[PDB]
Amino acid sequence: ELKILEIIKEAIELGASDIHLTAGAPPAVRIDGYIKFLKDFPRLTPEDTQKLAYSVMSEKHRQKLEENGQVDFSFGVRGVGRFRANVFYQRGSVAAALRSLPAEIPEFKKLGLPDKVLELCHRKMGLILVTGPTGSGKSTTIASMIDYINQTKSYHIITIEDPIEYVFKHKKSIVNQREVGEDTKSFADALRAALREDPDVIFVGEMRDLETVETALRAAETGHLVFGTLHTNTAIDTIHRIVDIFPLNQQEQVRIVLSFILQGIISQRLLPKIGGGRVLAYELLIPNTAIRNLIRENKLQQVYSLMQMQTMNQTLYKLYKQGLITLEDAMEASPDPKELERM
Amino acid sequence: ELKILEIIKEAIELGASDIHLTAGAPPAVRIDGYIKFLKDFPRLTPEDTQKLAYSVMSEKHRQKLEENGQVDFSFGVRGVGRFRANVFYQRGSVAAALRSLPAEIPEFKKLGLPDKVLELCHRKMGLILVTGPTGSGKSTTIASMIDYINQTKSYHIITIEDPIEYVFKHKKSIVNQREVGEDTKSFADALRAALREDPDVIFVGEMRDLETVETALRAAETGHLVFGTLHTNTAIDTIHRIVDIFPLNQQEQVRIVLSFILQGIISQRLLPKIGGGRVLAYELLIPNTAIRNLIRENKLQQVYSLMQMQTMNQTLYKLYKQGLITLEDAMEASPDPKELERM
Amino acid sequence: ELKILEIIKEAIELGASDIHLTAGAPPAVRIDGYIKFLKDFPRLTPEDTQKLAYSVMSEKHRQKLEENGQVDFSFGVRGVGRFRANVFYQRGSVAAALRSLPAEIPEFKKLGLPDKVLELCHRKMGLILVTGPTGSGKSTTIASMIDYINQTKSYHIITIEDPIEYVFKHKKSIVNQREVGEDTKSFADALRAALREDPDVIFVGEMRDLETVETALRAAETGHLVFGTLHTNTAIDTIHRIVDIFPLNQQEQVRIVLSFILQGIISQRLLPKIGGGRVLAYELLIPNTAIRNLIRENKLQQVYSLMQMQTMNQTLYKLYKQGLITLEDAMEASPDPKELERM
Ligand SMILES: Nc1ncnc2c1ncn2[C@@H]1O[C@H](COP(=O)(O)OP(=O)(O)OP(=O)(O)O)[C@@H](O)[C@H]1O
Ligand SMILES: Nc1ncnc2c1ncn2[C@@H]1O[C@H](COP(=O)(O)OP(=O)(O)OP(=O)(O)O)[C@@H](O)[C@H]1O
Ligand SMILES: Nc1ncnc2c1ncn2[C@@H]1O[C@H](COP(=O)(O)OP(=O)(O)OP(=O)(O)O)[C@@H](O)[C@H]1O
Repeated sequence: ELKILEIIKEAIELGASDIHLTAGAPPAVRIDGYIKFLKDFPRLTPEDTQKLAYSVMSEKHRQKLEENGQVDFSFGVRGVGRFRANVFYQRGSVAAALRSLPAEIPEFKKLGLPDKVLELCHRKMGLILVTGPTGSGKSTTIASMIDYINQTKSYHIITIEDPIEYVFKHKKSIVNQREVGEDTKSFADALRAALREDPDVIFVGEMRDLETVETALRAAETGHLVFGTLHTNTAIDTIHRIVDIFPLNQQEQVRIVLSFILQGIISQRLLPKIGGGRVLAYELLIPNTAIRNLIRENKLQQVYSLMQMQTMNQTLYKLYKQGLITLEDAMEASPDPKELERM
Repeated sequence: ELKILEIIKEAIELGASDIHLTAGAPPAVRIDGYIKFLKDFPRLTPEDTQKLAYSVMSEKHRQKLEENGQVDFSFGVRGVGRFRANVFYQRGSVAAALRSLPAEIPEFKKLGLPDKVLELCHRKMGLILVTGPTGSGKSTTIASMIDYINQTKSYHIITIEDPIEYVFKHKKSIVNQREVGEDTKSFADALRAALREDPDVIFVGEMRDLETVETALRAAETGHLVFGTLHTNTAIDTIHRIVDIFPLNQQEQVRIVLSFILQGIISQRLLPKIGGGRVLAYELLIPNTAIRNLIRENKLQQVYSLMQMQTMNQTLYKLYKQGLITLEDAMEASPDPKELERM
Repeated sequence: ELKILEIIKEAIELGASDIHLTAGAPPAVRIDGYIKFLKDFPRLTPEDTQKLAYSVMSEKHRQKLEENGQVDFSFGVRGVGRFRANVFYQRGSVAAALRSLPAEIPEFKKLGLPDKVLELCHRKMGLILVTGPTGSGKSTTIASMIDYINQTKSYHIITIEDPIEYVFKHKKSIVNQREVGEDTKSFADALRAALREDPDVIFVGEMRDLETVETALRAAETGHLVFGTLHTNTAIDTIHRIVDIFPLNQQEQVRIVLSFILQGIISQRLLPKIGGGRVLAYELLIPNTAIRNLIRENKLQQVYSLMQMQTMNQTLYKLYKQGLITLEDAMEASPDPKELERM
């Protein structure tokens, strides 16, 4: 009956994205974004959601769920795959939200980016930034690139994540992934340890604290290729942001350094497609002879004009002329309506 | 005799709003706002108000009432309903103030708002703000809306409250309610956990600390519909307030963000009615094509002029022309007498 | 089989720079900068990388790897040499990165610097600064100089390092090396203890905190010859930097003091050579009668012009006219292209 391992069975069996456990109701499941209660077998759950949750939690997690009202952790079931779990107290009673963790890195062509992007993965050092709002394929793009390196280079890759989304098998290189909160205390002191761990590639899950970006740039300018993720929407947004989070006492020297070490920037958005509904739009900036200097001279508004690698709106039109994204979709995604409509 | 469970019996039997326990007197009761001592059965209470209070308190509550001079907690009696209890030391002796907690969410038509409000509950993401002073129906309006969603959408609703006023049954969706101080340490780290708990709707009981509003806006602009409650009196008050509690280093960018994500604002006041005495007045602002831009350009005084959804005074006149609220009632409730009197 | 001591055997046997231990894969090895998995003997490693790592760790290290997710430590195997080890948690599982520590200080002529440098090692007191980015031979140059003193002077040398790179045998003098994190708590309170330890020569591994540079300069101006290492690229960079990290309340008095006590500055870069690939370029400034005063009068841009000891670009041309470093190599290494190309 009420066995967590069997609840999971039925969830993937129905292609569920999430499962939810709360007292009053039977086990719930999110399918296509709709919550459905799998009455199938299990009946309305007693306060012994606590019993189910526990059958999955470590001892330092159960400790934690007491010290504070919630835990965020991952667990693996050999049968199927891996799962992210947030357990918490609801109405004096125990509640849980399990998520499915991706079991397979997509092929690069599957994504939507051009092959001009893959050229970044061959650069010897510098910063590769993939940005965009939560749910625009940032983690996917990175995983595709890190695994592309993994297939082709004899490197030592190190990733610092929150949480570990996709997982890597050893191939031509040797991959180590560290989860903040489980393997290490912080992005920062993990990235600091990373400098002494002989890595070829370093991947910061997120760069939200300044101290991290400060270590992230240090690494980049010291022989490493570093992958980083922001939440910005354009490329100019990105460069402006990481600069304008430093004290303006040598914020100009950030612009100098970034301009040497910034290797490429990809900003992503997932718009609805006409087939299966899933299409990626993007801004792409791989700096060259000219671009490099404009950033040093902080002439960023004039940078946009040289961009013919490809501006965000150009990606929108290209996706429209072929016939995938609609006009208003192409318009609501657009940073500036004025550049389009002209198309 | 002196049995807490029986005292409660007699209180609802007389339709009491509160019951009060203190040493010198017999158990007291608030009926229609007047304190009456139910001599009925129980006699003048000994210092063993402590005995009664305890028969209702958890162990971490009795601990707390020692560590500090008071506790605030909720407890449920299957017989009738749920009760909020504040226990504290009076004159070296134990005292208690129990409140009745609402056992049934009202129908939306019962309230007083138009059906234009219910359209908010269908919005995919953004901020729904219900404001007003304590005792203007904020919690009621929200409960009516969250339960309306609950009846019609297959969502996962999460509320973070202080305390949990109304309680929800699972219906078409799956509802989780977390009480700050019992299930979680803070609004903020509960709202932070909320982001990882796969919710469709998030409800912040109160947004008094900036850090909360900062997370609340983040959630809103990241795919969630978020319900929030202030203490402001007008809609312009509201927008001005949440903006002017951010450091003015990017306080202008709050105005930009709010204008994209602010879905509707309802400000409420409960004026005396001629029948049973209970009528709601309100200001309603659902932004559209034009309004959106005025807020970005911080032209808020000119926003008022476009409002014909409905200004606070228009609600007052409408309630008067029909014959419910008196002239001075309509005047003392009014933000500006000058707009009315002209009616 | 799986014996750490034997894994090491095979690594030096193949002339490895690093060895890497992680669960999924067999023991890895970096040869010529390429990761190769030595399937030779050991098979795919179980989570009992933990077993191997432990056979090398002290008790306060194994404690540490628990308190925090990683340790950085050194260990010695009589058979071959010494090894730097960073152990850390990867995917809930134990991972390790061992480095080879240099077993023999090079002859000074082997380096690339002129004999004008060795004259510094005979100075009675002052500051000798070797600078450059990680991997430009800073530690080598110092070790060559300290050991040169060791062979010829009856001194008491003290070094404070992070970690102890090269190790010294007692010769004509008596050498003491202290590792920050193992023998002492900090560079600073080690340098502070150094003042009371009767040393002739003091060597600060790194001078990143101001408090250190403040003690480092104190020592210099108090009878000691002090060796220090920065990350700057030019000599003017160096002097400007250490000055501009003091509060400008008496930052001018730093310029006065530095100008008395700065004995020499060497800034290094390792460019690719045509033979074995390994050649050193450098900027050299040994102040004299005139130079001393220019620094007091902060006329540093005019200092460059008097430099005919030798400017960075002059070193580049000299290495090119002989035929070692290529034009673009000489150009990309150059601080200013404009000075060269004229050659
Ligand atoms: N380029 C793409 N085209 C179509 N679908 C994609 C693409 N990238 C990702 N997806 C899908 O969309 C969902 C969200 O992707 P992903 O998690 O990579 O984005 P993200 O939220 O920016 O990353 P993160 O996990 O760091 O927040 C996933 O289920 C993924 O399979
Ligand atoms: N629209 C309304 N019309 C008439 N009576 C109402 C209305 N809304 C609430 N009431 C009644 O008035 C009292 C106060 O309502 P409520 O507690 O919702 O207001 P509030 O104090 O603003 O909310 P909160 O509990 O967050 O302070 C309740 O007893 C409720 O039944
Ligand atoms: N002058 C030189 N010429 C050729 N090779 C050198 C020279 N100096 C050092 N090397 C080699 O280059 C590598 C890096 O040298 P070293 O570690 O001294 O530089 P560094 O990184 O500046 O010092 P540190 O250990 O303080 O970071 C070593 O393997 C060393 O053998």
